[PDB]
Amino acid sequence: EKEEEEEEEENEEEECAAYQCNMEGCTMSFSSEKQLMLHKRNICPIKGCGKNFFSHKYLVQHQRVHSDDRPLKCPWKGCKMTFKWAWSRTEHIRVHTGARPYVCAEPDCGQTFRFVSDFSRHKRKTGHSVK
Amino acid sequence: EKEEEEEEEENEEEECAAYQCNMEGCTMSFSSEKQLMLHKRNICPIKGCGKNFFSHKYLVQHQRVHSDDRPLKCPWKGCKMTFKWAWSRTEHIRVHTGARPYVCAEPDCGQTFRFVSDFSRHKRKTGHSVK
DNA sequence: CTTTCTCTGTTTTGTC
DNA sequence: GGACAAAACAGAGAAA
DNA sequence: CTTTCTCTGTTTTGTC
DNA sequence: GGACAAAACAGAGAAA
Ligand SMILES: [Zn+2]
Ligand SMILES: [Zn+2]
Ligand SMILES: [Zn+2]
Ligand SMILES: [Zn+2]
Ligand SMILES: [Zn+2]
Ligand SMILES: [Zn+2]
Ligand SMILES: [Zn+2]
Ligand SMILES: [Zn+2]
Repeated sequence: EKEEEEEEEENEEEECAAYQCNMEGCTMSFSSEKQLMLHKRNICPIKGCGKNFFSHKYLVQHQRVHSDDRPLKCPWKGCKMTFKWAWSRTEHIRVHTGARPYVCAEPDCGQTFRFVSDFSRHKRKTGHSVK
Repeated sequence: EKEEEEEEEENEEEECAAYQCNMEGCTMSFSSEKQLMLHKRNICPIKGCGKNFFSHKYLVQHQRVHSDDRPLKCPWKGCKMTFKWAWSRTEHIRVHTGARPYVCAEPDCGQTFRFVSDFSRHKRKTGHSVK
């Protein structure tokens, strides 16, 4: 009874693998009943992933980590950098412009930061600009 | 009512965050009720991960991807390579030895392979040594 | 340990 | 209040 | 598209 | 048959 697939039928009810999803405008189809069952409950079925997600709409957006293509480009002349995610692009451009948009509001401290993660870390460590 | 933490008490029942796990010999403690609740049901609570797992015992072994340390070493003289996982080390050593342990059993084909993933792919594409 | 920078799951903001 | 999509955050974490 | 090689969640194997 | 840990697999996927 144990085999590679669920194409040969068991004594159950109307089987032939599975395909399409719905979930209010989900236009994507897994190639298995187990895969679409996971997709339906906000889990990435791709082998090796298996991540839970809060939003079903993001589960579709998540799939780009599994694709090898990088649509977003850096617009600076000699710069070949590419991205899958908009935020990476936004912060990367600062490397060219030199900008340091984040400014600690705590009055003693006057530190500026280029990237938000450095800014979040400064506040988490010092307690500046917090509460 | 919405805040950073669950240290200030609500009107519920015996609260003060959470800590230790059990699950038959799980000697690891999350620093939150939400984190340990996820751990208990085979989900990695670390932020950005959120992967489901089949075995609870592996959930502990999984945590090494989040640590930056690489205990396993390559024993060849000038080779600085290091690993977190035993299988990576085993297959990597073949680069030095030259070995090609995988041999297609299909009679016409006589192809050898160094790494198991190349061997699995050959069989999946050709249907050699399958069924 | 540091600094610099990218990745990505969730939260916040902006427009209707 | 509600969509819903765009942007931003807040970590994780790779590289030097 | 290719080849070469590493990562890691699950399965298989080996020892008791 | 059952532990349980060690090894191996089977993809994914990064690099050239
Ligand atoms: Zn869907
Ligand atoms: Zn995924
Ligand atoms: Zn650039
Ligand atoms: Zn400050
Ligand atoms: Zn546990
Ligand atoms: Zn994890
Ligand atoms: Zn080596
Ligand atoms: Zn073959």
